[PDB]
Amino acid sequence: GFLPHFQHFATQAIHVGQDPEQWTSRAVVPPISLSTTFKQGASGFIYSRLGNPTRNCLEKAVAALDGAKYCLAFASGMAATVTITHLLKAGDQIICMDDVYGGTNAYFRQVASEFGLKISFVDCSKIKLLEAAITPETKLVWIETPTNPTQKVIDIEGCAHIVHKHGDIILVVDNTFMSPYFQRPLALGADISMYSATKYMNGHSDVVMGLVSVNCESLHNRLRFLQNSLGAVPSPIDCYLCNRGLKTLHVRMERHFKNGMAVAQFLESNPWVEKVIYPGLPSHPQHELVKRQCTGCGGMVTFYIKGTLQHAEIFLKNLKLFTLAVSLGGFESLAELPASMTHASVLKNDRDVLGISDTLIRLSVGLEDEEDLLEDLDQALKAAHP
Amino acid sequence: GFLPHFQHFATQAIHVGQDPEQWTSRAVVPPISLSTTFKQGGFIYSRLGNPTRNCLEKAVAALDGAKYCLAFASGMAATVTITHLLKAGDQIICMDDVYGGTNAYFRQVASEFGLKISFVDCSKIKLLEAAITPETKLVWIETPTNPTQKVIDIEGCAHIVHKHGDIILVVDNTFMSPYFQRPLALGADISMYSATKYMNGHSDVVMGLVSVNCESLHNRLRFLQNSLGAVPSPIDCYLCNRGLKTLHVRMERHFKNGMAVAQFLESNPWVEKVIYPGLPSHPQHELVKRQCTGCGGMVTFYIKGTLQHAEIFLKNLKLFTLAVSLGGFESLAELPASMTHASVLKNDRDVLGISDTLIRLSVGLEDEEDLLEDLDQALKAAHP
Amino acid sequence: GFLPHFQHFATQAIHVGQDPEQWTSRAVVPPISLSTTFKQGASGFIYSRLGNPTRNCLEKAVAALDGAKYCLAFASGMAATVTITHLLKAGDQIICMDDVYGGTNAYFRQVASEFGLKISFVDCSKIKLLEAAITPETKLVWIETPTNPTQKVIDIEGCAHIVHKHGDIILVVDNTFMSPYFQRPLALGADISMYSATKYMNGHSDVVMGLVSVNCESLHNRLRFLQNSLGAVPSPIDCYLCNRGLKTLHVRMERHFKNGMAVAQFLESNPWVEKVIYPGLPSHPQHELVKRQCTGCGGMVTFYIKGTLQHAEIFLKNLKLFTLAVSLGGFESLAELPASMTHASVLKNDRDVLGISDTLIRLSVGLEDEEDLLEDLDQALKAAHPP
Amino acid sequence: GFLPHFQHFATQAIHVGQDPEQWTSRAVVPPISLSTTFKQGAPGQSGFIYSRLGNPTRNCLEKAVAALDGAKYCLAFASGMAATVTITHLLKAGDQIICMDDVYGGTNAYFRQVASEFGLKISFVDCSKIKLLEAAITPETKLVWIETPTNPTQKVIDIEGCAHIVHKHGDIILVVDNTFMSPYFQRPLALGADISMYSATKYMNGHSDVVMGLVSVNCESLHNRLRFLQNSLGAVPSPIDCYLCNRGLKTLHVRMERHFKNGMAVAQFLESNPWVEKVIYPGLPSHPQHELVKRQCTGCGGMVTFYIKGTLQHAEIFLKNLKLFTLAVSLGGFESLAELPASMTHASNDRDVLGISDTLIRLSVGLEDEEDLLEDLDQALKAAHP
Repeated sequence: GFLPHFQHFATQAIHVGQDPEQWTSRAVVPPISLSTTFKQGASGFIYSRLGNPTRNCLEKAVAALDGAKYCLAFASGMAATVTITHLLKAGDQIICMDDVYGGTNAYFRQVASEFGLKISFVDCSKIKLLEAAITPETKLVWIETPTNPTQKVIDIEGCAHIVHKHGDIILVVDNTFMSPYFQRPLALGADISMYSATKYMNGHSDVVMGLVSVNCESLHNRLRFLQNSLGAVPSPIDCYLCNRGLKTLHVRMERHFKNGMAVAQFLESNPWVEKVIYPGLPSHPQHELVKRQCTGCGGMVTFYIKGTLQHAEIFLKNLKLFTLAVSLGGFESLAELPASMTHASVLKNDRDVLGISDTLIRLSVGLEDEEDLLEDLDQALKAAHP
Repeated sequence: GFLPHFQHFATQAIHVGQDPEQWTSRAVVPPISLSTTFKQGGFIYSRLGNPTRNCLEKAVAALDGAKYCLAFASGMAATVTITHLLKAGDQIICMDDVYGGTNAYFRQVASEFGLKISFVDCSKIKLLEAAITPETKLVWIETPTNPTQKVIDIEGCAHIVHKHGDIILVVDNTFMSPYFQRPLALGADISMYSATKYMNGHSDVVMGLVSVNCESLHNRLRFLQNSLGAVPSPIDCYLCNRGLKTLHVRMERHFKNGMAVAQFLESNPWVEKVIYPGLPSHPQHELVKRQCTGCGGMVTFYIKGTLQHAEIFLKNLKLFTLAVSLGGFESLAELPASMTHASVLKNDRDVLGISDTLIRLSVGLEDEEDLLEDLDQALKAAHP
Repeated sequence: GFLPHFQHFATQAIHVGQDPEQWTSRAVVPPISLSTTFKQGASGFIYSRLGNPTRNCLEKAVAALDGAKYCLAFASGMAATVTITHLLKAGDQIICMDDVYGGTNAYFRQVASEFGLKISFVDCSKIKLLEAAITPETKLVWIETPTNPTQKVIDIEGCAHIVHKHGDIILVVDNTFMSPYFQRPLALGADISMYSATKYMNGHSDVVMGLVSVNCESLHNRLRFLQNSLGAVPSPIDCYLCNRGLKTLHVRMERHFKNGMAVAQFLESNPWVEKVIYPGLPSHPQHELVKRQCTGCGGMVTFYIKGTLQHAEIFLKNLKLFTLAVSLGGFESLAELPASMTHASVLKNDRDVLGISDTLIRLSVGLEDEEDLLEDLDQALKAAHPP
Repeated sequence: GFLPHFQHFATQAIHVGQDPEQWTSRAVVPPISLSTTFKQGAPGQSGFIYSRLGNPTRNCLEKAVAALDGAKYCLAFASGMAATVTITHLLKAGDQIICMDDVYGGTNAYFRQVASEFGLKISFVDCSKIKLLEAAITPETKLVWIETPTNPTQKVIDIEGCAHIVHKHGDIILVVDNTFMSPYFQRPLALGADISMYSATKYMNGHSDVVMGLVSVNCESLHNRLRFLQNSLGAVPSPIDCYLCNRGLKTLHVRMERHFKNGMAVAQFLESNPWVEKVIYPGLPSHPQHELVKRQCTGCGGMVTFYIKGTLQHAEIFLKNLKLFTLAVSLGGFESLAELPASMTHASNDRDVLGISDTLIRLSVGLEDEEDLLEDLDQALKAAHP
């Protein structure tokens, strides 16, 4: 019994921001407005970076999908993370989940720390290791559930409760892995629902984009100021392409759910898999939390292969359908070894504590036929452990 | 007697980065690679690097006489990335007349993170030496400035800044384009552009560009490009690279039309003053000819009268469009005190000269005849 | 109990033509090659119109989806039709299904007939009104099942059986309403599987394109010659966008089927609806033939409203989710009155024979929430027929 | 003394069809409208029906091109070829077509191998020599197709003279393929032609990234028929291509002026080169119709044709030593292209009834530096006869 699916999601995803009354042509699809400037002083558009129709339409839609009042689009998820951090000042403290996306973790420790920001990496899954790390100078808590790539799950409503009792602290949930179709962090008390739209949101492996949804007025005004002032904004063509991808987010995420579950169950009953981590599986440590907190699950399946890296690498090389590549969340199935690839930027003593061993494989389960996905995992595991 | 034109500019703009042998199809125009990811067994992730963006960066670097070039989601984004080169405790010296957003970012955002910001008239070369501090690591100048178009001796300024310590000198070369000015050849460390303006030139791309020669400076900037992620879309990269192929022939037409407009306006009885680098009446005109191969289409002038006459003039224009931004093929007109520089403080505006009658024009590529008559009829309307 | 779903459809739609090894970057998604020309004499590309990477990738993938060896992309579904007709010559005869897309009807009747082509409109569901409409001059049989908009269904294998006994005649099936996820005319004996990719194929209401899939080697060579010779070619960017929509065709069509079924069922038990025409409903005259010929059904639901033209307009003007507009097959629900809009080009006495009356309404059911779609239809019918 | 330049070309190329009042946003650049269909029957609604029938971005482009041709109407097409095919759909079974002896290979092939199979009689006539034409004109002639200058021997046809002759025989259409000159240098309609047709793929777009055709017209009935055939045959261009092509028009005037400047220098350098037998270029006085060119044109494009001395093996080793000129098909871009038509454009024994010998080389002179282009030609000819 997961959370019941969010009402009107498919309808809002297809229609919010797409009202044909906005355009003199009454086009059913909003036009791509490339114009950098607009004629004045003879609607309310001045300069593309400060706001432009195609981006605004996508922002109105993504907000609705999050159940938020406002949304801001960015040139990437990374740029969305950097813009949020600019909400602070020198002397403030940032608490970050210990297992996050490599670049998020790389940004905080190598860049944000150089500008008077203190950053502490804390296992926020564990209840009051978090409150032990909170001080009166904490201003931002950055959690990511499920985590990348070990997919630890955080009680958002509980973690929000811990966070909001210490004055003004912004809780951010990086919702990249689940999409708002499966999880609505703002409904669970978080202050900011943030996405790398590069993944599931656009869903078509052809747009680098970030998204930031928010309810609080002042938080929005400050974020909105920073969107114009820092200029890390997306192309209107990319905004159009992402809005296009959104129109199928509901049917894609449900197919990701069905294929991901099938893959996860196959891996768990397989004689050559040590362990499977999938929030939809009962064997997941927080599976009951997931069902209370989500309406389903994406196609991110993480597992440990038996043996050493020699077997992990023969497995990847023998895949004929999964593509050995970085990134996730598209229609095509991707496989990757985080020790060498996506989390190679995190140093190894932090790899051993989070669990990113050399046998940890991350799968992005795509929209191909479940038959073909299992058979290629079958054949490729038999070649690795023959 | 301007500087001689940069050799091979047209040939490099059209061919650098555009080699057909990069692609299996041997296409003469580089394809637009939208793919975010790449199959592994030298591209990893689109934000990290992708063909279409790399071809544009290679081509821009050639136009700047640079070894390296980085592309960004906007001019503003490029500035933010450049400022991320520093650390808490550093000091920044900025031109007192700078693009409003540059002004706003330094004064309202960067100062929040342990960076000291000082606004200094770098046109006067001795106020810069007084401002330079052992904690100064970045000097951000714009020449010509926006919108009063003060001109700075780039080479002389570079001598001052580089004589002691590790200090980066950045020249925002938006108003000129690398076809008319090469800050790196004059001693700047970074040649930066809002490509949204002249570089792309077609009023349909938001983009920034950063060109550099120092290899250690490039390694830090490249790290920040990937780490901060203010990256441009590959399709925008394509369109900008498409715009570049006509930069030489547009900038030449921008020069001819801008000089025509500037000369007309100065002999017009309803105009109190004209500021155009190509005019001998410009305070630094001889410096410009020593520093530049020509001039762009940016003409600013003061209309006679009050804010009322400035408005009547702007509302009677029929070819110039009342709009923000600059550097397109379309002629644009704007009142900076109400529009692009309302973010700048009022008593900073009246010391800068940005009064109620200061008008900035972005002369486009329309027929010179039509542009001159549009200005004539509109000035007559403002002063019946 | 429909035909079992075609095997490997999703896998082929996502991967065929999309092999990273084609590109020096090994990009997972093929780049968009705009270049009109290519460097020679240092690649089998000369000039964009004869062929180009982005278009070729799309043609290879569509062919896989059609179970075909070849495919040809065109600037529009209309342009595909025009190109196919150029296969003929002066003196030949064309047999066209009597209920077709308005533009197909008008091109044969107003344009092709002026160039030595004879056009006969025939009910090919009646398997001879077809047989001696065939003459020794018959070179092309053009059918479209289900028809637009009365959605009559033709036995393709049976029709193909008749057509290929009389020598060298080409049977074309406009498979727009079904897409290759639900129906494979080539597997059923047609010579050509033709599409208005503008509809379900692309599915995102932002691309005008036609597709032509074929097996016969000589037939392909003549079509490939004409694609280059007539130049009705699609833009590489449109080729890219259509290939992008193809990646979700299977999940899209499945939701179209479930929503379209629900809309059709709601309408049939509704007291203000005279008659529903939906191939998935047991009430359709060829419902059983459909389940033997197809793996499912699209979102096109046609019905008759009780009353007169006034009620049809009141209903249409009161829809708040369905958009009163032309075309079909996208993610958004559409509604339209063929007599006044899409089939106003076919003559008025030919619409009363086909049943295209002033009360006939055609729905293109999209991918919104079923609940919201049924309540829009409910509310809009009550407005036309209040208590 | 060329024709004086057309009077508002640059202004109209930039503003005609670009009016920001068309859009709710007052964007100064027209949005790209992809939408295939448009909402109908709203309160107070008369607009757009279906993208193929017409759409904003295409309409803005057609308005702009028409202004550049001095025409009342323009129609855009998927390709120059599609424009040709659409134009001949104006006829019927039994009509006759007169076509220039030397035309583009595709135009030539379409009439012989396709249009003739549908009750259309095709006669190829040297229309430069005044009176093989009315010797060819019958009461069944309905369309005369000329192309001046020709591809690639660049014969020049008196358009006004040829139009005067043709219009003496009642109902008969004169069509001029204005690809090589562009409306910047030659206006067929002001010279008496009925249709001005382009392969916009070439100079119009001028960026080698768009395949497109254009036909501009003044006569009401000719336009109405042509407009019907546009929607009926559906050989329409993408709105994105329509956008890109209109974007390209904005620099057409400064591009063609640099093409003229570089083409002239290239033609003059080649003619006084010891390894060049003959140069054909309408700008040079040595051209047979140079005086006619100045009477009907405002200048000249960058197409330079010449014969190299020796024959084949020496003709192509010149092409292999070009390192700025690219060996490739097509023309009219910012790029410099070189090509041998006997093997490439007209490899499809009319080789020397046309004069298209084995030693004929066609150059498309780009917008690179004149210095580099001549040095590339000099070096490649020094390598030609070392």
